[PDB]
Amino acid sequence: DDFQDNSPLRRGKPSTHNIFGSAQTVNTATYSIIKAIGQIMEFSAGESVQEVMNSIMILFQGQAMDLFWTYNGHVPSEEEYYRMIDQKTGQLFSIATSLLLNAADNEIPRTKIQSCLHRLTRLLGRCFQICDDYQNLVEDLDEGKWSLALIHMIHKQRSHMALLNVLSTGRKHGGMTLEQKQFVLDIIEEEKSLDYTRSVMMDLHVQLRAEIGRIEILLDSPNPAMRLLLELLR
Amino acid sequence: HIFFEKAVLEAPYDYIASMPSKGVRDQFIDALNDWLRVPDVKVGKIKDAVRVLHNSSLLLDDFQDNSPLRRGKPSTHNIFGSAQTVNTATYSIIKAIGQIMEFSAGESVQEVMNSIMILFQGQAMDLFWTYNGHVPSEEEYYRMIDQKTGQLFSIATSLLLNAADNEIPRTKIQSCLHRLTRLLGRCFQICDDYQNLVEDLDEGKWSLALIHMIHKQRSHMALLNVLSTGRKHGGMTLEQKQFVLDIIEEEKSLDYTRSVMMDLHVQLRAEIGRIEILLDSPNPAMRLLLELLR
Amino acid sequence: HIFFEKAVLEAPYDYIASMPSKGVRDQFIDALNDWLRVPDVKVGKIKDAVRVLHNSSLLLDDFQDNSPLRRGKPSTHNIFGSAQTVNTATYSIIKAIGQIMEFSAGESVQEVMNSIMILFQGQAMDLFWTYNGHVPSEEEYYRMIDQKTGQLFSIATSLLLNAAIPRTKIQSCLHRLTRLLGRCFQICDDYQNLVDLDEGKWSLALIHMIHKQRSHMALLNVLSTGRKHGGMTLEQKQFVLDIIEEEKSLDYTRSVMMDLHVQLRAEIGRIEILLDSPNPAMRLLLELL
Repeated sequence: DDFQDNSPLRRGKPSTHNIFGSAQTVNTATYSIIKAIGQIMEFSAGESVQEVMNSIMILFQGQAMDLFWTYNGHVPSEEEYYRMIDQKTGQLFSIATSLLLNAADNEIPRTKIQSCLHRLTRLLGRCFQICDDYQNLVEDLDEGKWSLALIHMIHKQRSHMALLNVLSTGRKHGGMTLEQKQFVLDIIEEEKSLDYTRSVMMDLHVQLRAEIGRIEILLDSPNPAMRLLLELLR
Repeated sequence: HIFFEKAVLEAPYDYIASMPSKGVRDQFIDALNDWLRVPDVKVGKIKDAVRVLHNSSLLLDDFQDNSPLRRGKPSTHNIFGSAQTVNTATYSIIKAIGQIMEFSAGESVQEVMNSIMILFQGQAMDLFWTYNGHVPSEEEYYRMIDQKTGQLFSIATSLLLNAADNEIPRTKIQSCLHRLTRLLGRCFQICDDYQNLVEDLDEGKWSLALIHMIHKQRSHMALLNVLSTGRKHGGMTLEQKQFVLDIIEEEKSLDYTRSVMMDLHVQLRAEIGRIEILLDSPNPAMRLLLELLR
Repeated sequence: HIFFEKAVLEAPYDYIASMPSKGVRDQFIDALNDWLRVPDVKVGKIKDAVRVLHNSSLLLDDFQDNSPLRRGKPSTHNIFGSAQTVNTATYSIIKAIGQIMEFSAGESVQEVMNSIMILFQGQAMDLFWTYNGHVPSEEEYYRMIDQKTGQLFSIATSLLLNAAIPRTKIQSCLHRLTRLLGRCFQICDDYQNLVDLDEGKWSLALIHMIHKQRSHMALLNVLSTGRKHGGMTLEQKQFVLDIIEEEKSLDYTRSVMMDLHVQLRAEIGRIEILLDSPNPAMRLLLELL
């Protein structure tokens, strides 16, 4: 990712692209994925592990959509964006859940809990991206990508034209500016766009709390560990 | 000295005033005259008014659509500089509005101002697509083409038809004439595209072939992805341009625009034949005019 | 549908409207109604028409000198491209004409049309003397300023006498005040910008240094041997600096402003005695400076 979405310094270390060269990092990454498939296969093959490889092939369809929009400039929808994020981030949590169940108690039914667990994973995976947005928009990503704020305004008739033409200057010139980004940041704060994502976050929490309570009655005990992860969002 | 002031402003417009345009608008006007039969005193100024608008739009295009040369001689942009050419074009239009108001004032000319404002809505769509990359539809392309070229012929007919020389009740003649005018303007664009693709204008514009092909599942992805590199680099390459030209020759693109051209001809001739039976005599000018459009 | 195609034409014009306009032409017109006393239903209309003309002119101007940032926000050149800005500026001026061609006025079509063509002559010259570096003279600078700035107020006044009880023995004594007021602004507006590279930014405090007969010929050649070989030298950067400071050209501009006033306060008085009605408004325009 830090090669396809050419990025600068990240968290104190330079991007792996500039150190070992572009051609070398690609080959090292493709090798490690195949190594991981072999470990996964090893531990178990009964119960059909043709659904743990069939669920990795999708993680590459997801990123392909994103690199086509950022390239060909096609504006996203709102429902279409939810699918793109589901394929890319949520599927990794789904793998972890789909392997634990395959060998847990060998006694529990689980028949009526398979669908329930997948419902929990989806909402948590979707949440972690929309919440991550708030930290990026308090910039440096206006070079092609599509946050939730930007998708809300370009669908609101007012000021839709202005921003669409501004971002177009970017992909033609390779980077927006240091001043125009202040213009784009100033538009967002006026129509209260950074307040429409906030009104969605407070909604998704009520869903997760309800979901666990539905699991908390299906032969289960408290989880002061699960309920301690959501507490770290003020 | 006023002789100097009036000649530094008008200097650029004189550079394309004398170029051999070889236009057809003049030939088109003298052919309707066989029907309308208006006094010669008029038929002079109208050519001298519709010509001002055409040359003015030309100055504004060879700047918007950045080109280095047009034919032989250099572009008006490179000679007089960018800043002057815009002001010279903007001023020249104001003369044309006055030269029209000069005589036509009875029949409510507010329908000759409502027919100029649209010629700028048309190019605004064009400069919005080529810039923001939005792919066109099929109906949107035909609608845009009417706004830009065909509306200029619309001015010509509405000024010719102001002289009801003791005849022409126009009760049955208003609508019928307009469809004849519309079809020829639409034709005079697509026909240029077929001669143009027998390249060098892949810097942004949207021909009929590209809009027809990107709606056929084969190579739909390929063509879309190649064009995006262009507006990012400002011109494709000498190599990448060969790829699109060979796709055209394989998916049989140069044969579907031909199959649309022959459709409008049979329709317009039917319209002229319907005009030739409505208390009128032969018009060997129109029936010889169609051959001068390739 | 159609609303889409309509909002691309009017996108740049609606963007320059949101700027913080200075707002002087909209008070000077309100002051003349004391004498003429035209109906309100027209005063609002005439103001709207003159407003679009000035905003449509400037869009061409701020582009005729490529500047990424004019004031606060980015320049229209760097948001909607360049081809879009020109093709919407052109549409706007034509639209203003059509609003004058209606009930606004019936017979004086040539009157308002001619005062629009002139506005472009005074602007073609500005572009010419900039493109060829041929610095102007004071005798022609006053021509340009009256042909480019005053030719806006003139239209505002010639339409206000077409609605309004006096007679035609007044209009000859109103155009004088306009051209004086129009000229005085450009010099004062330029003054505020003052209180190096050239690239066509004239003013009264700059055309006076190249013609001060003391050191005239010596200066006229410091500029050359330059722009086509390099920006400047290392002692010339101080040379051009200290030469202008000596005679303090900046105070000769002060003197010229003090003369229009003593003529101005006597120009309202002439009409002030023609029509037996005071003017508590023309006196308040002077609070601008």
